[PDB]
Amino acid sequence: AKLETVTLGNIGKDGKQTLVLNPRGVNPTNGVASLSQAGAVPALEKRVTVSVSQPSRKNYKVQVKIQNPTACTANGSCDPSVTRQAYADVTFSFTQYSTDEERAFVRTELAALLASPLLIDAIDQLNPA
Amino acid sequence: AKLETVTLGNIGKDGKQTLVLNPRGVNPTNGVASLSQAGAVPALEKRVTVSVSQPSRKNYKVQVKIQNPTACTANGSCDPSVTRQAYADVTFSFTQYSTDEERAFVRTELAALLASPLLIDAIDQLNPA
Amino acid sequence: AKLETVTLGNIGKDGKQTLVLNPRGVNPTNGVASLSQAGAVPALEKRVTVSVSQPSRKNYKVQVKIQNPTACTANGSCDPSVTRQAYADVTFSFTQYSTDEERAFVRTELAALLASPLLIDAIDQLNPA
Amino acid sequence: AKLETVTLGNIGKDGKQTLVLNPRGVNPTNGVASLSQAGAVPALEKRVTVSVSQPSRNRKNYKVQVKIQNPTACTANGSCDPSVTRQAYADVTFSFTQYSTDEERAFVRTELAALLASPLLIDAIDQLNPAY
Amino acid sequence: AKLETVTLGNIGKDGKQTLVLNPRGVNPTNGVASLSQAGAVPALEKRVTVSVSQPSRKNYKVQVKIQNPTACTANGSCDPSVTRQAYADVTFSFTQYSTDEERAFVRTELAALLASPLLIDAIDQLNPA
Amino acid sequence: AKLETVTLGNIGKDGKQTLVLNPRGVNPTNGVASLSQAGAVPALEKRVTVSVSQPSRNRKNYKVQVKIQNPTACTANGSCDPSVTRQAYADVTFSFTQYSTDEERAFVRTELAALLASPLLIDAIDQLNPAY
Repeated sequence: AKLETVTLGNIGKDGKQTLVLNPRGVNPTNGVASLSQAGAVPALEKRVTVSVSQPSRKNYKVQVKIQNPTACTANGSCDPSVTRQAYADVTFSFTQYSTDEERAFVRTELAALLASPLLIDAIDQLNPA
Repeated sequence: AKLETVTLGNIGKDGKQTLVLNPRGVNPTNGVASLSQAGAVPALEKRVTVSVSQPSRKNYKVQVKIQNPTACTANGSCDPSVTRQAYADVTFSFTQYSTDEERAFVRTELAALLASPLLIDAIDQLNPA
Repeated sequence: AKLETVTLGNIGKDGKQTLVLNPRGVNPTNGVASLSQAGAVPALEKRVTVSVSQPSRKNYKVQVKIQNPTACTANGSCDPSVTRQAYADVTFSFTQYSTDEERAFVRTELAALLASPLLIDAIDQLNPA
Repeated sequence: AKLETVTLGNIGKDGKQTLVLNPRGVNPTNGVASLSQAGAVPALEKRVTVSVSQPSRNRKNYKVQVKIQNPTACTANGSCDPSVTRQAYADVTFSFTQYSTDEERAFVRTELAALLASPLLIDAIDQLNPAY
Repeated sequence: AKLETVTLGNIGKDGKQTLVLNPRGVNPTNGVASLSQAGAVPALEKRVTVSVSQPSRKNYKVQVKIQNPTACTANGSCDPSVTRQAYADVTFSFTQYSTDEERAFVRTELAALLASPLLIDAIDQLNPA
Repeated sequence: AKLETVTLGNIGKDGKQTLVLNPRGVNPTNGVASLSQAGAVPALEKRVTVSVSQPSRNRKNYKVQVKIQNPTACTANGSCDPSVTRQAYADVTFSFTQYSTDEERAFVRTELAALLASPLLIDAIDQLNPAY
């Protein structure tokens, strides 16, 4: 669709957060759209980069990269810097004949594991299975 | 945590689906756990493979691969075969000092985009941004 | 005992089946008896091969192999062919001093697990433990 | 399924026995689950080890493999703690091609679960008489 | 048993401490379970690793390793680092015929020396005997 | 401190036991102290060997190392003097960097002295159940 201010709601371990993402245009060299938090220091922005790569491999590759840096202001300078860069990547794939449901069943599945008690115990605490 | 029957609920484009995933043991050669649908043809099972790779790169890599094949029974044989293999991949990353929140804020974020009107228009229909 | 038409009754996931096995003589090169279904295409017969190997290792090895092929007629040809070959193997073992009970307690045990809710969930659906 | 206390009932040549098997966790190095009798001497326990080996780059076939194992204790010896004299193994290694349907499996289970009670094997195991 | 939040109570030289250890899954390559403090910097976590190695040597080896790092923040940097790594190891052993009591008498013994006035004078102050 | 009769109390799975350990001198070749039960057959004694190894030119870390050892006596045999059948060892090898404070040590002692009584180990030692 058209890039708009995605108001991601109810995020965070407690589930009471917000995250607005202003659009940031489509980098035309690789078709990678981008979003970003309104945080007005553009090396400390929660970035989100969606994209779709049409067959050139014969498979659509919806690829959502998000990226959350953390700012460690304290001691010795004034402008905060980037200490930890907590990436996160999602690279779907779909054969040319992938129906409408066989896709929206991989989306909501991966959108349901990431809230199931198997992953919030395998990401929020890095406990393996 | 411990692998159990993850009863992923309310999936699918319409939002009225279920998907139970019986545990399938931890492949010890690479620490990759696995889940699978109760669908009793084990080349037609909706597979899900979580894993966590401790620092050996100095970054934890929670990597959730899911995989949904589709079965095209009709014409000419009896046992259905695998026609389309609609993959989906998620490879997080976290620096050794990644706090508890800086992780559970990348999980629920990626678990909220995949339900936001930006991706269900960029996956369910492959419309780019 | 003497090979006879073993009328295996109440088989199958539903428990309402029959399976008659006509004797098929004792292959003398290795003492391996054999049974077989009355299905009159002798490359599509549910085979069963019992045997006992006296000490030559100092341990009796009762070894029951059964074997169920499936016939996929719809092909392009007339005579059905063997597509899947669903083996199954049982190799007991008993020390020379194995009493009468210490054997008939390994038989009926293995004959009770294969009907317990631990295996008909670990064979009929390949769910591991 | 989930490992639980499998209360195997009606076992033994006479058919009047019980055998409870407490779960014993999944050895993670090879995915081999394990059960065991409540017999509280852990070198004299009737062990049972189920497992399922998913297709890897060595074979494309599921291998449900149930090993059971019954040792016998010969106390009267000269010592106090009983020892393991005879180790009456028993092995079951199924196999199923990737396309093995639900019935083509539960028909190999209950078959092998019906021979082991048919008058052909309880005369070829309980007495080691071969087939003749 | 099943890994759970072990709430180790009444620890420390004064005896008024707590230490909760969230489970951290069973590393399947070597069967070594793991616990960890809720301290949300996963290179500064009080780790505890239990394990049991079945006969492959003919002796069970219950092996409990615990490990307490200390964080020296004041440095010149922002993210604290690991200065001292105060290990501690316990490797039991038991012959295949080890009864139930002959084990729970080595546990509680070693669990009673470590509180007797012989060791809290040979660990808390490194005074030899 | 000084080796004395350590009267370890409230031991055993039931928690109602005693175990007195008379001192047994410091083997000077390696600085390994030793204790022992008053059981007056000195190949059937519950041994306990503490030691501290100061930093040498092989490692810069104190290594408090407590080995205990409980043999069991199987009299009934054919002979008169009981013999050693099972040798149920147990080992504890701490470690501490030269700058290890007083608390960072007495917090590893009482921790390891609290796990060995927590419901995670008395289910992973008294029954050898691994963690699952």
